Amino acid sequence: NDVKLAPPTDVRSGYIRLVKNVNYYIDSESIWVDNQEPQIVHFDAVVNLDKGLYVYPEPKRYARSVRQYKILNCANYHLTQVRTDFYDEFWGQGLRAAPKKQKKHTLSLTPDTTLYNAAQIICANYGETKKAAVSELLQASAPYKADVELCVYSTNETTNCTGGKNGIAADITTAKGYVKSVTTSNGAITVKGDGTLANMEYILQATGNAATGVTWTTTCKGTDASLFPANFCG
Repeated sequence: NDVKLAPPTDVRSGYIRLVKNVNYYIDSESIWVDNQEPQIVHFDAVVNLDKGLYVYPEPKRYARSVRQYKILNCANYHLTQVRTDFYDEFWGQGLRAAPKKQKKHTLSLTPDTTLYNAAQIICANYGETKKAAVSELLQASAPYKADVELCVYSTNETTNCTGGKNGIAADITTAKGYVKSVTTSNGAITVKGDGTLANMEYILQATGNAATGVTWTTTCKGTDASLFPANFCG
């Protein structure tokens, strides 16, 4: 038949308008992310209709809303529509029409696209640190500093306080996390960052001995040395 609907004027809790169409909502409560793929955001869009769609076995029953299951890749702004469901109540609830085949399709959300700003917002909230990374870079030298001090008290010199000698652990030459490498030579521990910290490096140098006192200097290098914590760099 032909039924005219009056879509709800007030926004239901958990739904939000982010596009020109006031009857098209993002269902905030539906949003989920798998932490193993942290830039891939799963969500439903919901449209409240202004005319019923007769898509049920019973010829008098009609849909009042549509729920579209979407996947947004925040790394490349690709948006995939996965499934479309028709519901007999507003807000994508109630009895669901029989499933139809979705021509699964993906598109790139460039700045002219209707959903571009909605995607920016979804990504800001769900699609994904630096201080914790820098802390790990600092912690990398800790075991080596301890090893070098032990060496200096035992041997009475900084010469030969080198990785793989005098109880000093071997140099780390395999990148792991934010640490590219840790090397120790003659009382100098050189730490280089990796990835986001690739432009950060520091050198901890031991000088002296028991009688003079064992002193440490910290020298920082790299274009991003400004990211080191207050008072760290000498």
